[PDB]
Amino acid sequence: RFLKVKNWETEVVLTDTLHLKSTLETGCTEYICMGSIMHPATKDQLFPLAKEFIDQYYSSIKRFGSKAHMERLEEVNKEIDTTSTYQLKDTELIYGAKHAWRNASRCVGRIQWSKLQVFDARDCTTAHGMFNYICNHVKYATNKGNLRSAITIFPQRTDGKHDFRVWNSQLIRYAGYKQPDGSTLGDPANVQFTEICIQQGWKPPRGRFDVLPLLLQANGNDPELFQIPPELVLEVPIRHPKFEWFKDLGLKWYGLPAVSNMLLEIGGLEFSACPFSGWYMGTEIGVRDYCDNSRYNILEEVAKKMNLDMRKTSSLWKDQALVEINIAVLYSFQSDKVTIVDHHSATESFIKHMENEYRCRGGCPADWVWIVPPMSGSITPVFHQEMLNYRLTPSFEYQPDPWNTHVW
Amino acid sequence: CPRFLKVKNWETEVVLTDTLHLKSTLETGCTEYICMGSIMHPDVATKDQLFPLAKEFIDQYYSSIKRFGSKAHMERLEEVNKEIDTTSTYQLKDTELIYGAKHAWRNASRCVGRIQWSKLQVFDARDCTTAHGMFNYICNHVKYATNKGNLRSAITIFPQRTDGKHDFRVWNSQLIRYAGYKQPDGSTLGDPANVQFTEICIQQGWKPPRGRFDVLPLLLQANGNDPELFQIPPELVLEVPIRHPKFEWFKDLGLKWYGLPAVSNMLLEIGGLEFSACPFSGWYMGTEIGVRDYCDNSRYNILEEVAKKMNLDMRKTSSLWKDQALVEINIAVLYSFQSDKVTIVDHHSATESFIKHMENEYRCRGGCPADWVWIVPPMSGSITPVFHQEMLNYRLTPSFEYQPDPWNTHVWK
Ligand code: HEM
Ligand code: HEM
Ligand SMILES: COc1ccncc1CCCNCc1ccc2ccc(N)nc2c1
Ligand SMILES: COc1ccncc1CCCNCc1ccc2ccc(N)nc2c1
Ligand SMILES: C[C@H](O)[C@H](O)[C@H]1CNc2nc(N)[nH]c(=O)c2N1
Ligand SMILES: C[C@H](O)[C@H](O)[C@H]1CNc2nc(N)[nH]c(=O)c2N1
Ligand SMILES: [Zn+2]
Repeated sequence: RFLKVKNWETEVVLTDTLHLKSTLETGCTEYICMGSIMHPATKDQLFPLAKEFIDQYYSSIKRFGSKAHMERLEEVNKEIDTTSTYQLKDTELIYGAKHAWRNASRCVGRIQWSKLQVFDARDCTTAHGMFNYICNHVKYATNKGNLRSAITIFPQRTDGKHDFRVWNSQLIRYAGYKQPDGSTLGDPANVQFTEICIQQGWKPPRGRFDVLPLLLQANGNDPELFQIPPELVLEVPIRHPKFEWFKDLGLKWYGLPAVSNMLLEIGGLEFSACPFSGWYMGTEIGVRDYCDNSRYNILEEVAKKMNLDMRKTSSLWKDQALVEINIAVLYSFQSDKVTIVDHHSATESFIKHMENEYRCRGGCPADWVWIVPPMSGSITPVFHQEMLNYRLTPSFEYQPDPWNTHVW
Repeated sequence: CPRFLKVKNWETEVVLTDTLHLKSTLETGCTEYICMGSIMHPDVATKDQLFPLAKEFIDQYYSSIKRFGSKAHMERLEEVNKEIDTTSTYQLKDTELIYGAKHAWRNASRCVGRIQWSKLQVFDARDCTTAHGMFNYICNHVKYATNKGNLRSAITIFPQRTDGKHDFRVWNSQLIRYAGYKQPDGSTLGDPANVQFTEICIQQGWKPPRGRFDVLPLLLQANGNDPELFQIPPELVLEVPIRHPKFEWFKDLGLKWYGLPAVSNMLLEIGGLEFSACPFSGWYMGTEIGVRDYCDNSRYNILEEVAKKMNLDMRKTSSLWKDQALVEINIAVLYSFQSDKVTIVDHHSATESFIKHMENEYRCRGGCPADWVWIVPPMSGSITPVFHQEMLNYRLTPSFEYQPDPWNTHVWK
């Protein structure tokens, strides 16, 4: 059936047909919704998946059923026979990567989906090679502050025993350290990964914002450590435009968000190493990175410097401090001419994107739980936008952390 | 379905196990291939439909009072079954009605206030026959629930549906709301959410003061008859003028709100019986007023005005002038209620209490259905514990349900 979604503020109603294409499960059933749950080959499985993908690719370039299309299916089928897998054409690799992003229901940044620089790293064979490809990625994507969306794609999975993996969750992240008094220095999210780097020979500076080394695994071998050249790591000192004391908090962050632990699936093929990057929405840093209790957890300090009454929750001291921190982050990046988008601008763009997708594509899968910003929700247009969530392929998928699988 | 579903809290790493979802009775809207978790909404029962619905409820009632399989249980079952046979409906005992109403609340996945579910004053209005009588029952409800500012949660239950041509209905969406008036020039005076209903009231004979905060009259339908208008005694309507503890100018905005949120357009379903008029009330979470009522663009929409008074830079969105004024407004709301000693809860306290509630429900009940999209407050989401809490949503009965607006279905006499 055609499904409709209403915006309760504008009363705009869109009609979804695209969902009829999905075949992957969402996790919900007729009786239980799991919308807030974080996460709910063989030759024989391989061909239909390949065919599906080739089909939509030749459909997208308006040459469905053409001679190129027929030969490609023929070529692919044959290749799956003789090798138990197949290799994507470059055009297919790029199409697939862009579409994985386009289909990412949790991403509010998808208006940019077709502007993705795709780096083909499928000829890589070693961790040193991965490091080279990653440096080039970081240098290209950072672009002196004028950030550019990019993805680097390493060889696909074969037997599962020879995976390429970036062990880092992002290319650039800060270390976190367990202190004898039980507190945590730096980013608590990374304490485990940090310990692993230390154990593998990394010499930690033991500061609050130590850029972690890269830990890179090629062809199933043990991972190897590398230091990203610092001149490639763009960082922003956080200051406030009114509170001159804010710089005294000693806060900073990195300009390039570059998620490195996801799995890219295209036409049945699995790319276990596909670091991709765009640019930040301010709340990612200002709200989550800085203010989550399990992260840098800075609210109380900021509230102190702001001299707020912190004896009662109903003074909303937390909320006030939250806004000021997010003002600072936006201001700091903007002042340093580093690309960043505020949650108001981003959500507007997403709404416009949704309309585009409904018009040109018949829908847009979207995860309201993720799309709505972690502050000021209902004063952003997405809060009021009904969304339908469903899984389309190619896609980005989660995968286990490599240190729970790897044998040394 | 799997017997054990786990939910995780990503902040505390606490894992809970749900078994109560097995008792799910109705559809979510979701399927295995699509999730409708952000969709707002995703003639009478025959005898054979009614039988299993009633037994399900009666069993559940007698199980709750630890008399399952007892002589009184079996007898009650037999009496109900016989009553359905001879009349094609049945009447709930007072005990069952009370248990049912409390459980409809306990089961309301969208409600963050459910720690309170067992403290609910139930008013049995099933003897009501006229709209004047409905007015009497509603006044008594308002006065009891208001309690001079020390608010008490309550529900008043009017007669259940029979053939569908004799429904009792409160046409108001809440017992106390402010009128909205569309102007010839396209502007709106008062609350834009209430323009349609206000128009209906005026058509029915109501004379509008045409102010910004005019309490609407009650429009009350008994036994399927045309609805009738009544004015709530103003002394029964407790209100709070909004002021700010720092900004002396905030009072000059002339904002106020009423103390008692009392939703009156929902349907209560118990054991397959339908109570189409069942107004209930609790107390406010500050954000309901300060974020939604005041700052929704399609509501009072005051952000710009507050921002101007705050001398904020409003040329760029990235100044976060909106976020800044939004906090100040919510501070003002909480401060004004606490100052006038009218019960209210901030989103921090409410969400923390709900997490404790949910954990206790998981331990004593085997689950707690929760709608994350609704449970997470409309501001400062991630700095509340509910944002980090995985939830399972499903529909248990007894329950509160939406129903169509009465002016769309009413057969005018
Ligand atoms: C270009 C600017 C972009 C912006 C502003 C943006 C914004 C966001 C934000 C705020 C999230 C929520 C993540 C979180 O809260 O932790 C997200 C999720 C996501 N984004 Fe985007 N994004 C951008 C580009 C990209 C690109 C280039 C890709 C891949 C090619 C991508 C793929 C994804 C995926 C797969 C998720 C879901 C993450 C998960 O499930 O953990 N995004 N995006
Ligand atoms: C006692 C204090 C209470 C608090 C603080 C509270 C809080 C809330 C809030 C903030 C919402 C979201 C509503 C919205 O954003 O529009 C809600 C929804 C809801 N509440 Fe509660 N509530 C309380 C009492 C009650 C009572 C007494 C009942 C019924 C007996 C109830 C049943 C419901 C239902 C059925 C919804 C869903 C609303 C809808 O879908 O339109 N609540 N509650
Ligand atoms: C409940 O949430 C979690 C639980 C466990 N692990 C991780 C998570 C959140 C996962 C974080 N995903 C983080 C991400 C991914 C892609 C992005 C693309 C662009 C951008 N600016 N930011 C992104 C940020
Ligand atoms: C998408 O949202 C809508 C769209 C159309 N109509 C109505 C709505 C929202 C429905 C309003 N629900 C409003 C409500 C219900 C029960 C409550 C109980 C206690 C309390 N403090 N507040 C409540 C507030
Ligand atoms: C439990 C819940 O699903 C979890 O906290 C989600 C909620 N929504 C989110 N939304 C975004 N953008 N990022 C997140 O990490 C999360 N976390
Ligand atoms: C489209 C979306 O489902 C809709 O705006 C919902 C979102 N969550 C909500 N949550 C609460 N508490 N109240 C609401 O009215 C809504 N509206
Ligand atoms: Zn769902």
